[PDB]
Amino acid sequence: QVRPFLEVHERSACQARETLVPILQEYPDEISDIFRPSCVAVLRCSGCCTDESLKCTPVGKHTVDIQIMRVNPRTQSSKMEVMKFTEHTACECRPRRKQG
Amino acid sequence: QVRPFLEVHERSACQARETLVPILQEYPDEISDIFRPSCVAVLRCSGCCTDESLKCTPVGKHTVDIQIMRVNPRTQSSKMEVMKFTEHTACECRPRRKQG
Repeated sequence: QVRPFLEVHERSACQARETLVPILQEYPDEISDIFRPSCVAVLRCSGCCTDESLKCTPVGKHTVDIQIMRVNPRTQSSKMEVMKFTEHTACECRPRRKQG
Repeated sequence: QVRPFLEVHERSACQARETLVPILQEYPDEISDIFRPSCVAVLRCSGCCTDESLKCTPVGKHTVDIQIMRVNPRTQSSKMEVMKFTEHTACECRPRRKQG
């Protein structure tokens, strides 16, 4: 079956969808420890804007608390903790202004 | 509500999930025309492997046919066509052998 154009276009459009977020990406300062999992799946804005120069960007967001395991790299001891991650609730195709 | 560890781990695990695939990525030779949408959403393997050195890779796949609009960049004339895309059906955390 050929997937209809409207359906194809609808799914690739800029919107919030499940996205993998490395803990190190959300928290650049967490450079020493081991985390399990090393990334989390939360909703983030993504899609190919009709105007190819625009970026799918969040215009709405909230925070979600996730249980993560922190592992001490030297002793290998594990400990559970709650870690906050930004989740996108609304998205729009926006221009990326030229900085500088 | 804090999302439980098991649920967190389950979603970030290597598995097939909705992924944006630019038409130019699937077809590197399609360098001249304009496509609407410019990318499609199909299932692809992604996730953070428990062993951080391993890559989430497909071990099963099939092809899906999608309706895409091809636009002539000089005349701006549109035409619908069916375009094939690889979709991943099974995934595994596999080693990335050092080439060379």
